[PDB]
Amino acid sequence: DTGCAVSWSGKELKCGSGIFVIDNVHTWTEQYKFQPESPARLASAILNAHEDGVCGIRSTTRLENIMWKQITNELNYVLWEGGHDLTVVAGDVKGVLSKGKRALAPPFLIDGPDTSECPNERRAWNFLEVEDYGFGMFTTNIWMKFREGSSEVCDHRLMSAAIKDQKAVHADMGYWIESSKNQTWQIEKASLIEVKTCLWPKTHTLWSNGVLESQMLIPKAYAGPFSQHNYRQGYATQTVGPWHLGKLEIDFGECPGTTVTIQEDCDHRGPSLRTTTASGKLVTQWCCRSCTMPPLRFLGEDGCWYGMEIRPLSEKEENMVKSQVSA
Amino acid sequence: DTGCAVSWSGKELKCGSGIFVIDNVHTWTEQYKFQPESPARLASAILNAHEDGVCGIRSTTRLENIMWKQITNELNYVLWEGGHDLTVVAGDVKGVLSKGKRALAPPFLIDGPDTSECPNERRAWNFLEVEDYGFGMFTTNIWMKFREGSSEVCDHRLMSAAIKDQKAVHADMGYWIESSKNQTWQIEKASLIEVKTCLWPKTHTLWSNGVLESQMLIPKAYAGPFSQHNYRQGYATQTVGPWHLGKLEIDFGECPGTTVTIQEDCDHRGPSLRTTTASGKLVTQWCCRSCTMPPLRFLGEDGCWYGMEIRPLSEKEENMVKSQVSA
Amino acid sequence: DTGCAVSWSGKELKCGSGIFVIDNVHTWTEQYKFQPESPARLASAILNAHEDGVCGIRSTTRLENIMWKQITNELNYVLWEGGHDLTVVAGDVKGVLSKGKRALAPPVNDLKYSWKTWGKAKIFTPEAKNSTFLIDGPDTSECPNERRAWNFLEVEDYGFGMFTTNIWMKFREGSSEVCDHRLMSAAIKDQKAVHADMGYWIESSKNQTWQIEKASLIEVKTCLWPKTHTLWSNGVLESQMLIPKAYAGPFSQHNYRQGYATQTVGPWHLGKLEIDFGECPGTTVTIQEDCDHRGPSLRTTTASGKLVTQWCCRSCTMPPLRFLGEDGCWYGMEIRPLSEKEENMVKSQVSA
Amino acid sequence: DTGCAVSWSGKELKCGSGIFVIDNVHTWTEQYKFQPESPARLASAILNAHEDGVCGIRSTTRLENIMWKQITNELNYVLWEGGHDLTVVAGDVKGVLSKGKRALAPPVNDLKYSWKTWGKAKIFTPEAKNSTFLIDGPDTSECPNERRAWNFLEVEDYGFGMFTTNIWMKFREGSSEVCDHRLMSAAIKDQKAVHADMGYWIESSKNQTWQIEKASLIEVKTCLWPKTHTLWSNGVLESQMLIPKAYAGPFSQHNYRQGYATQTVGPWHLGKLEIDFGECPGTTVTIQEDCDHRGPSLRTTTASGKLVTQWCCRSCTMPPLRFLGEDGCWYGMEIRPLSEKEENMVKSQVSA
Amino acid sequence: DTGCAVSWSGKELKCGSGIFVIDNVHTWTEQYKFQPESPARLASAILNAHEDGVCGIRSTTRLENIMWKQITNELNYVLWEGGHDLTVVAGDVKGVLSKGKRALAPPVNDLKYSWKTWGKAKIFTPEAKNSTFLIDGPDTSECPNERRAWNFLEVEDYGFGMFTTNIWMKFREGSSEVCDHRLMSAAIKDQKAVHADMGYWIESSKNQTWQIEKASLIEVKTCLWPKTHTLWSNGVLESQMLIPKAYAGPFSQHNYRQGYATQTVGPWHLGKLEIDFGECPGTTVTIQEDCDHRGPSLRTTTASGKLVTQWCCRSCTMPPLRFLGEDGCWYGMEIRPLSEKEENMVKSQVSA
Amino acid sequence: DTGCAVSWSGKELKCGSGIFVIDNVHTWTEQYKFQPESPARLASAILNAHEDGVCGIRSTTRLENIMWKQITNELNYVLWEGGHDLTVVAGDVKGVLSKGKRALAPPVSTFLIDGPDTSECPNERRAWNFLEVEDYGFGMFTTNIWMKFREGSSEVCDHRLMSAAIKDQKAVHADMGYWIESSKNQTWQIEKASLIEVKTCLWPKTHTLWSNGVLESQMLIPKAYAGPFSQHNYRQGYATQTVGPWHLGKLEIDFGECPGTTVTIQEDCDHRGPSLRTTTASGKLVTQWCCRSCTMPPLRFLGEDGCWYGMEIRPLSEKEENMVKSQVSA
Repeated sequence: DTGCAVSWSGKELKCGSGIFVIDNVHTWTEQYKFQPESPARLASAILNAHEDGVCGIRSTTRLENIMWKQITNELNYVLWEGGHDLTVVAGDVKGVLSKGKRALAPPFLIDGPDTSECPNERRAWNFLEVEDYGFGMFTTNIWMKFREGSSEVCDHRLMSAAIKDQKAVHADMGYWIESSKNQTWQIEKASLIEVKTCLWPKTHTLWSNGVLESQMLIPKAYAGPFSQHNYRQGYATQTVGPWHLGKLEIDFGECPGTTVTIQEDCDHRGPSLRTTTASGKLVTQWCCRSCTMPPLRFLGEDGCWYGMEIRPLSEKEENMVKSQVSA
Repeated sequence: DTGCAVSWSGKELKCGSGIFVIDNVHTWTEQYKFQPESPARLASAILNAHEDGVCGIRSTTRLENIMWKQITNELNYVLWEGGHDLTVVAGDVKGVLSKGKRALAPPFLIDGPDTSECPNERRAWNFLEVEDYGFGMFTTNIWMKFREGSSEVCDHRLMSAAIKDQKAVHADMGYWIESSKNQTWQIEKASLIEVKTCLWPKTHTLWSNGVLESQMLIPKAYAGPFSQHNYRQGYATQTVGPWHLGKLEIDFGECPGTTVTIQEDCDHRGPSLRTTTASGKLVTQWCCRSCTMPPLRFLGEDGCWYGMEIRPLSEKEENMVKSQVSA
Repeated sequence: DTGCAVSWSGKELKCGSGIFVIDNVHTWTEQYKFQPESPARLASAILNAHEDGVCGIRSTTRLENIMWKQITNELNYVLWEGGHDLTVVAGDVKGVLSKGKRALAPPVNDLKYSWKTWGKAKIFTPEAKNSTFLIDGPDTSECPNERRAWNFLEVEDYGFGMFTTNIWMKFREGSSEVCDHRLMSAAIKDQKAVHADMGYWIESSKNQTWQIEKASLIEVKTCLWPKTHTLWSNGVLESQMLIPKAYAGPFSQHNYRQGYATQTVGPWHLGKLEIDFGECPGTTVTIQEDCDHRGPSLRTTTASGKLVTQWCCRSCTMPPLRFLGEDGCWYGMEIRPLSEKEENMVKSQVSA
Repeated sequence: DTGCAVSWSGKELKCGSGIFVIDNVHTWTEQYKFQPESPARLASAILNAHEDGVCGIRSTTRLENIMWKQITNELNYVLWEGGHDLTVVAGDVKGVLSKGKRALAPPVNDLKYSWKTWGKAKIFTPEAKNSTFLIDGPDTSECPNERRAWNFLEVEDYGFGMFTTNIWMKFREGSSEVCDHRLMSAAIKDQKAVHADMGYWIESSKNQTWQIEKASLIEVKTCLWPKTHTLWSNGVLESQMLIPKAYAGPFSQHNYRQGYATQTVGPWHLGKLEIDFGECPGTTVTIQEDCDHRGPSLRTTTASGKLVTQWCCRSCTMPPLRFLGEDGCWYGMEIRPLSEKEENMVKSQVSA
Repeated sequence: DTGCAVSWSGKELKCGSGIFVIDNVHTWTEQYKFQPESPARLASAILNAHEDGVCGIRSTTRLENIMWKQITNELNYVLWEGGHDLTVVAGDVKGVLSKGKRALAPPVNDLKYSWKTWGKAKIFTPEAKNSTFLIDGPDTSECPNERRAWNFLEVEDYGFGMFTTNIWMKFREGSSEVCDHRLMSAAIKDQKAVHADMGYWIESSKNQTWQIEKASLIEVKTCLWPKTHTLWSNGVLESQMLIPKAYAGPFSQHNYRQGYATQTVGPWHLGKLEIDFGECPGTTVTIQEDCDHRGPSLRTTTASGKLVTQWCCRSCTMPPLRFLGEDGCWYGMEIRPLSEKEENMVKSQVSA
Repeated sequence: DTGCAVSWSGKELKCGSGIFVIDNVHTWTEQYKFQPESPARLASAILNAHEDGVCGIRSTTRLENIMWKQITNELNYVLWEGGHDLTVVAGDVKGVLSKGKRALAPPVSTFLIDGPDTSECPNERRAWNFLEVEDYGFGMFTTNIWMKFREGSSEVCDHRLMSAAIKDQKAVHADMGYWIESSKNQTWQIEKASLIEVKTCLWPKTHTLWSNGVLESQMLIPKAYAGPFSQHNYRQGYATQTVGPWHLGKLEIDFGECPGTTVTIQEDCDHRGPSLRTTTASGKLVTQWCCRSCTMPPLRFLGEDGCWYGMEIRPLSEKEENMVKSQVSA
């Protein structure tokens, strides 16, 4: 990568050759697009998979559900060409991109809700692999292929990680986790356009030694890096965080029109709650036992949430908005 | 770091925001210049250390030596204005940058050849740290300051690391260690302008878990990353390599006129040997027990060196140039 | 601003930090995009304005009309799903951006809507309810400018990117007639000045005297240029500004040309304009003391289509003031026709 | 100025053509070089001035003093080659760049010389004495400032390059107290303004109000800032400008800070300065009504070497105004010491 | 052209002022875009030409075909609103851009209209009435090339921008068979030469001799390369230019190769080409004295898919000349096959 | 080359790959440095040249004189170790770079390197144009060029250091010491020229634009002074300037009026003749000149010692006997 870039402070301009890790969540251009292996090959894979007894697939990335929705009509036309008694529908997914326990062997509900006629316990998932990139400036494709065997680790050809001076980052096409040092290394921001379930490979992780699986702010089950940069002092793993929203924004600030204070006689740690009631009233009193300020805050689409270690003070959690993931 | 950069393939020009890790071991111009604090503090500290029982300092990087040789005259002038009987001699660096055992506290031969009159056990080392960065495009300055404590770890504000697709790198002002994926994550090349002895911080290290201190080609003693990218198949730690040459260019290949054949029977592991004898005869046949081709190849001021596994089968060790470092 | 540039003469390349004032009229890229607050806030504000008696909205910038046009459908959908009797109609801007006399107050106790962003699956509400909130359009009598809202938005931050960048707007806390200062700029260096804006680009230079030389106007505003963004704004007479103060002209002495006065009755009814000093194709102007006084601006092509060749001014300076538009070529108030019977020529529609 | 730049937030990359005002105090490269008229013309002008009664020259900028300390040997050689008694002496700048009251006129009857460029390793003509021409130097009585030449050079054109660039000078056609406008700049955009020249950098910003925030001065001048290069020049009161009008301070309302008045007795004798708002290391300032009136600026350390810890202000606004000089840290004219006593401290060496 | 560039070896960086000849064939994204004069003028010219016998237009470059195809709608709008019946159809280009014998003359009068730009006031214009003005298209017989316009436009000036720039075209005053010099380039430095164009990129180099090394054509013109833009244009024989003069080949000694002559019967019917010296995949070429005479170029693969492997040349110098078209890999006129015979293989459509 | 550049009008910023011809007279950096082969080969070559008659050498470019000055000291402390009685004497360049009729050969009572015109070692026994480039250094803040011996005699300048480019309506013929600019204003003709030195070799025709149909009596810069053999080297109304102020060295050819002087077009004037200066020997300015069939603005030569006119512009209100003329071979 040969080019120039101004520093974060904006007082120097440096040119040379190296590795340039670019934010792909804020693309500055058109979003990437996946390309299938072959039109007929995917049809044969679907045929022999449904012969093997699978009722569809689950998308691992939000850039693959788009491809499936694009090519479902052509695939169904190819199916009807051979007189096959099978139908494929490309649904939509909002929230966590749930994990399927099956795969797609090389040579039928796609995505959608938690249908009881096709449980996730036998639906294919995480069977693609990048093999080429291409060219272009305002638009670039991605050519995908099949995976040879079982793997629950996210594809590493779309990921990145870098550190320089006092600022690290763990980036892929749907995640952007930022870290910085102010007397200690801790996470400061995290922009999530999707919620995955595959594992972050340890070959693309900084500071991967001596990490407890309970200290990671982003849980290991939600493609959180196995790093000590994925850590905030005074908090624990947000297993029951508002991960059902889909798009999230992890920030350490204050939700508008609300105050948080530190009290020793506070409630314990449990499911996360929203700063608004079931009807639309605003709660303005919260407290934590041992948290550090500013408090953890998930800026969702429907409102503004807090972490698992923060509890309301002028409201009762019996009648509030509470996270729906393993409550 | 906002800017634009052309990709490795050269068919794509991508612009955006992120982190740009640039090669300083190979930059168009001298990009950085260490700048001291003041001629007063750096004279009172030197004097107080002199009555404290030290006889000099060892430089940690090859820019600190230039910094000392650029202000030794001002230090002498200030000290002589202070009315004392102390003289600082700003020497040079010969090969490896050995470490001292003392330090300078914030409120006299410097560098030079190893002299028993002023041993390393009575000498300071690694007492400076980065305070801020400067402005500019070609002649940026870096500001130094004293360390409150003591540490064997290198300064983390001068180091970097990045990974994208299948390409890793660990970089600082004098190191450029590249890695790549070809059926395995293993080292590809290295370019060492200097040879340090501090420890690479684990906050700037990719893939830091499950690492044994016997597989890293660059030893932990000589500031080699504690990473699994610092690895090559069939080799081990190069503790008796040509680290006395200073500048080095590690690469995998074959020097002209030579040939390596792998045979368990080959001589066991031993110190590295140059490809030319003292007279200048070109040895044209080597062997290794369990290495892997292409073989390890150190290139410096002496032309060609091989690793600790590539032994000569058509030559004896009676007249061979061997590594200066002893075990 | 950190970057590099090549000087006006083209023989130097300087890199550093400072302020870079870029021509946004000739953008080199795609235009900026105004992004409003939220479907719930705007719908509540419009509903409360209609309750108060506000009849409509007059746009302040040509970039705001596009935002209103793109959000009108979502506003109508929200106003219908809320169970209200109101429909929003967005027109088009033709000519001068007229000035309203009212404003929208910030909304309290906002309405209810699903998302926070703009753009989702919706339905087309029927054009009905017998109560319309007109946005822009022609000058009518059922909805006069005395009951229309004007200049009630302001920037709260900028976006990111190089080709397409978004600008996020909010509500003004008070009421003012001054243009928003977060979209304006001005610079001077050596012997060249500029007063920039999103739709204004006034150029000035020194040739034995500081005076205006060029002006590109892709819109005709009616707010006031803030004096914090004005160069050389002391001892300024309102009768000498080439661009009138009532059309967002800078209150500066760089907005001046020798021999000319304020162009109050110029061809401002066109919208887009290109002010420059030269000769229209096929015409000539001569200095004559017997020429009559100044009046409304006139076009060099009559209604039928013939060309007027001979012109003369009284005490103007050459080259003459010239306006370029889609209609044709115009002259300033001081240049008068000498050859074609001025009771036979097209004149400016601006009030005399 | 065609080029590319990134915004202050670093989130945008905007390319285009306009005016780029770059910092030259922190110039990222080598400084500009001033190139005079010619060895024959300067000698003629100096001889005519000496005949008229001008005893010396007082510089206006540091870049001109560097120019004068580079051509003295060639000027002396040219003077000696004509066969007349005069010796040119070049001094140094120590403090404020004072001002003279005479000037050098464009000389007719040019002297005799063959070369045009400067510098060919000439000989050192021995000082003839009995007649001297002093340039800069300490303030003496033999050649007082009332009989010195000042502000008689101006730019004619810039040079070329990226690192080393030359500026070509020429004699003025008259006498003026205003600084040369071809070395000055000013810009504003969004909520950031700046007034810049070759030795000044006055940055201003908006935070609930427009006021000065920083000022880097590597020289102290005495000419007047031209009002053609000044933003917001109306309604300016000379008693409210932070940087005084007598020290080339802009006649602008951006050159203003709330709670402070003009700093006429500030530490200008130092030369290089750094105006900032904050507390000097180890000191505290409290706003209490029982405080002394204004007075000369004082240093935080006594001449013995003791640091005064407590200071008090009457009606100013925090953070306090603070000057950064070569020797130490200074306060403004409103911050009075209550810990120590004024009479036992170092005050401003400038006259009241 | 002030800017910085990295040398050929990539180990350096140089900045300065001069002329930068940039490749417009492999340039990421399209960088230039033709702009016509006006809808009213073009329709008037079309009428005044159809009144004289002209029944179509042949394009000169492939950037003009795009302009014709994107502006052929407002022309029909003007013709339909004028009342006079005439329809314009814009086809595509096949192979070589053939040459016409007519030209559009500038209009004397004009047709009434209300716009000076393109992209407004169109419905469908649903009228043809068998009075067709055919722009480009296939080689028909109703309107032959002997009665069809060609090479009547020239560049007025260039536009502004970084990624896409507009080129403003205007009508020529007189007929000419030479290509427009204002869109061409040529540069030589050290041992590298190039003859650049909007669709041509011809490279030359020295390695013991000055001869062509690599050409890259995305179109095949028929005008003449001007000699003012040609390097080393003396002592040139028309029988030795590798690219023929009739195909806009430079009249230069850099357009030369040892052992080869003019390729008049080469594969010039493929449009895009890549002239190189080497072997098509899976073929061997040798030199034998008993080979037959010269002939048309032949593709390596028969229509059935038979890859001929044995080829020979009588006086050529290896590596052999080859063409890389869309269909397959070709050879030059001097390379005849030892296997098969020129009776059951595809020849070159170009013939006399 | 690969990079970005802003066009002449300043309205565009085009990036890509191609050939960038850069002005080397106005370098933006420090000038190139010639580097010889080795301190031993040159000594053998000069010794063998002095053996058979060659009494000296003449420089071809201004950059070769610098190299000879830098290397002569090492070349003279190598001539006494072998006992050979020969001491090389360096020198400076003033005026044109005169030609030589000999040439050193690759190696297997004084030597004069440049200087004034001395009958002790005439140009007919002086080597000239025997060095050529082998590779470059082309970058920032420093540049080096490595030279090597030339095989055969040649009167053509070394083509490695030359360039030429044309785009749109502007052409240029560049060099390490030449910068000739052409432009199209209703016709193609020369516009400017910045000769930091005057050479006497021939401009190669491989680096020349529009080389067909060229007359040797119309080239404004003569072909004997390394003028391009092109039709861009032409100005209407003027012929070849065989007798001009070439003895100055540095020149700047431009078209205009020298300060305080006026030139008109009348037919009652003297015919073509040597170029004259605008000031007399005493230093009195002349204000009236006239040309027979020239075109305006008039041809003007700018030197370090004054301002000159072309051969077709003669004075009228003064007598040429009191004027300083060009000191070249008429």
